[PDB]
Amino acid sequence: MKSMSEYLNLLKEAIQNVVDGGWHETKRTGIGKTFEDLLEKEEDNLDAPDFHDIEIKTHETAAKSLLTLFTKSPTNPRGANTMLRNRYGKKDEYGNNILHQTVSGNRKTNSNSYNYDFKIDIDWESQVVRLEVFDKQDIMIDNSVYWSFDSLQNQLDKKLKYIAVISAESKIENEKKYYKYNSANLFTDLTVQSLCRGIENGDIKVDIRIGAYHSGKKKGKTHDHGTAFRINMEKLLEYGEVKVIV
Ligand SMILES: [Cl-]
Ligand SMILES: [Cl-]
Repeated sequence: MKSMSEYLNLLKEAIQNVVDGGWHETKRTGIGKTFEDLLEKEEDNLDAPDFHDIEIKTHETAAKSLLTLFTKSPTNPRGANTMLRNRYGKKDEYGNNILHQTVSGNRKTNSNSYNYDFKIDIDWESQVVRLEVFDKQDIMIDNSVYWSFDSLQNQLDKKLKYIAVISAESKIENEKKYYKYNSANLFTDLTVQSLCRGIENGDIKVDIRIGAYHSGKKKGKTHDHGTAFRINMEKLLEYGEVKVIV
């Protein structure tokens, strides 16, 4: 009756074998990198495809880490990032407008470096995530800029990777160092609904970083690698689908 992802079956097996393998010798970041080494050895033992691009951190290191889930420019309007920088941004060294601001869904921003404040609001009925813009007199002057839920879903589908948050014991025996892994929390999915709840809760941030080229034929024009959707790595265990392997 039961079915599951073939790849996930192998990855879980590999992680289960590392955890159940007791003390592992290492030449030591040490806890995570040793885990990465052992996982690499499981590819051969399982004749599995590569378990590459899985980020490995301890709970301790995860708590200090900020993960970018993906980058993505607004769905609407066309040329939104150019409007935002020119209208609401500030002049840089070179006389070109830029907008660099972290925005959340629980509070408005309050930066003294810009003449506008920002908040994310989830328009659940229209299935869009809106950027609200306020002037310093608390007037909400614009909520036209948005990301569709489908666009965000597509980013998640294309860009999400597995992550394992782990812990271990260590010891020294006969001048040699060993780690023994307690467990692994394997993050496997994040839904658009959970993403949007996380923005509302103040746990997921939207990092707008819209620059301008200073020279060349593109001088003065928008330089933007995409608005980044970011979350503390421990915090991701609140929102994601997570398998505990012990
Ligand atoms: Cl070993
Ligand atoms: Cl066990």
